[PDB]
Amino acid sequence: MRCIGMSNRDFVEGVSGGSWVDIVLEHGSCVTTMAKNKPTLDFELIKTEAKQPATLRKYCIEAKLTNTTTESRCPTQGEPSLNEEQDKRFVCKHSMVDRGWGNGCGLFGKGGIVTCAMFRCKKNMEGKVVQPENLEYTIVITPHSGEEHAGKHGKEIKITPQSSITEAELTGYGTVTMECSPRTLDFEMVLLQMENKAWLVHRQWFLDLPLPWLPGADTQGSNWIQKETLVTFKNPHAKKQDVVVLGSQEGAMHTALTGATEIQMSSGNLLFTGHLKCRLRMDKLQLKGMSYSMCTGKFKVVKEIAETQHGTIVIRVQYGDGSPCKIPFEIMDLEKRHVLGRLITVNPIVTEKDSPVNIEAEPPFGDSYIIIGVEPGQLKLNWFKK
Repeated sequence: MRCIGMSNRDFVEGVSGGSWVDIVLEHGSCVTTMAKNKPTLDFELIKTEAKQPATLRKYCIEAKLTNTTTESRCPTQGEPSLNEEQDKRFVCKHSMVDRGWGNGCGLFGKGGIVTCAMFRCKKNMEGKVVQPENLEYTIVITPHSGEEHAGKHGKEIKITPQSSITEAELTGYGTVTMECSPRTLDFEMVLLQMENKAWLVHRQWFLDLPLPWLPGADTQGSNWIQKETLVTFKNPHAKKQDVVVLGSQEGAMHTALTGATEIQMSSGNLLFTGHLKCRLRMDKLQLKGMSYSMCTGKFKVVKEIAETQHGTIVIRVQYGDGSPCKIPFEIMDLEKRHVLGRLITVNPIVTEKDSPVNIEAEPPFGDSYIIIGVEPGQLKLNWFKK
């Protein structure tokens, strides 16, 4: 039903036997395939996500400062130093400040001063690089049977442009074999993540951001590069100097990303709307239910016959005199002389007594008789397709 209710639906059929059939899969669309003596199948590409893409750079957007320490020397005695100036967790600056008798020096003149503060990142963002490969497309292959629910999921399969040809098993019908190509999606770009919300941004812009950062392959999260971007050193004094950190930049960032394509995501994974080209073979598929009896009984059209968006109809029917059986469906002319139209639901069958068995069929254009059932009450339903 899902595919019948979709506006974007392609009907594909193989012009050969045992041959490959090509189909194009898109998000929000579905493809229905058919073949002589083979079940009709529905294909849909539902998910396209990058799994664990390489982290390029972590940017700190909010930090705190602690243990600020100052050291300074008198004019003439060289550049002062602090050992924490060797500790990668600190931000430091070297400057010159006036000195003299008033603050412990013999000479009046400029002296060397140095100040360091431990830098602690409190909130960061990270940009990742999505490789075309390692992208994972989810495709659902549903048997077009018409059976009911309200336990019958189509087979779900996940593939990668690097995975080999897939052999999907469809309970009851065999297996279907298919291969796909991510046939034209770009990735010199980058995906920025600001706390579970992501964006697609151009490179060299991400790399130019004036914020403290760390090479992607880090785990310490301490040795930030260019911390001065979030730190300001006030003018020094003879023996002390103040250091203040800018406020969070989450906001400056947000109202800075407006415009760039926003990217959905979940469970840490990024999601995209992919495009696939696939080829499938049905030589290993077969009809579920062949070798049954031809229902010899009655059906009551459950409700109003429905018209789909694809020149087809969906007739609900429920047995009646018999085994879980094949159904006699047949669309003929007003005279019941020749067969017209065709079934999209193939080898339609009943599993239970009082089990609405939906059936999608394609009536020819104009007038036709929809003959459901056999000789007690073969169900002649008139139909006009405009």
